Amino acid sequence: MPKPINVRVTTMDAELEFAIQPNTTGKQLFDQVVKTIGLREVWYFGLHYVDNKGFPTWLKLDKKVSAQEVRKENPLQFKFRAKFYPEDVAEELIQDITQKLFFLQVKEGILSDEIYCPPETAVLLGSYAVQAKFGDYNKEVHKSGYLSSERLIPQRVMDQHKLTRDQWEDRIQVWHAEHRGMLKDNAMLEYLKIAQDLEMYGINYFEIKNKKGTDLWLGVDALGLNIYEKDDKLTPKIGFPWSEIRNISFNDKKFVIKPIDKKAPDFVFYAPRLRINKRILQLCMGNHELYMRRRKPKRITEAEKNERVQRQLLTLSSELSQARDENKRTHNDIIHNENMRQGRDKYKTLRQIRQGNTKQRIDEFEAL
Repeated sequence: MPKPINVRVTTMDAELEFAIQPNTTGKQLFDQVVKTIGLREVWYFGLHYVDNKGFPTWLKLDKKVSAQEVRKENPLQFKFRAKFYPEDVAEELIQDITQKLFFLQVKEGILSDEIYCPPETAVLLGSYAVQAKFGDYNKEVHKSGYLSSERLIPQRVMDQHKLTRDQWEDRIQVWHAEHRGMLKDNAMLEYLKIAQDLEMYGINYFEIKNKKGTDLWLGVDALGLNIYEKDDKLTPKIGFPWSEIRNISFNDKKFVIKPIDKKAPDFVFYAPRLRINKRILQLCMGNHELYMRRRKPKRITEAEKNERVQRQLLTLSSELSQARDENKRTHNDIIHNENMRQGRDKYKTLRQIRQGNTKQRIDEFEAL
């Protein structure tokens, strides 16, 4: 008789465990997961794991699980996570559950400093996260030390100020108090609205080279493709929006991006590993497809569209500058600050780097 396969899948805040048959496909597994947690916006998510060669991988849904070399272990371990991000969370996300999972996943990336976040923004987000978890601030309940166990802000942010842990608690509490009245769902959504303007938000980075062999980063996201210089992941230098892209493919380390303008030249770049190249290609195709479905079935920051959030950031900057230990800032801080000095934000930069012809942009790519 067919022996059942034990599988364990974790979401950002839940653990699921069930048995599947040897002939179970990824789709069958996937559907069981989403059905259990009540999630229907399935297009964003996937089952992530690490195969028996130590490689991070997304499960194929049209393919039996016991055929994709998942580690021979009991149970099989999967992580249910977002593989794709909406273009604008405020316009797209529908379900509380979907919002929450995005919120948790993005927050994890901020707190671990995988996603760069400037001090004031980090503090504010942390205060929205507190609201999301504890609800309304209550002096009777949330006495001094109620945040002591919390991972509130990135460690980098603490290092560059003259505040102690105890003092950071105080700071966040104050802003927690400002959010009084905000429902937890709305807290999480506001968290995402702010986070999505971050330079590194929603971006997968990959090491690539141009013709002459310059080490560069490729950035793949919901908006299009970005090119970065090797030491600056915050500021893309060249951009191609999905709207200018017709087709993505690769062959032996050579990527070829075909244009919608048949008169334009192909965008061509190089990437070393085959395993990595596969995931690059999936991320491009998936993001490209979602982009199209939104359009045929000038972005501004949250701060600029939400005067209340704008005032909060500004007030934060005021409170913090007096505690700022400037010779303790990191490389990304310094980069972010120069960008700000130049009057840049995520969307102004994207418009800037998308200027000119395809040929023109392809040429400066090679010149890098």
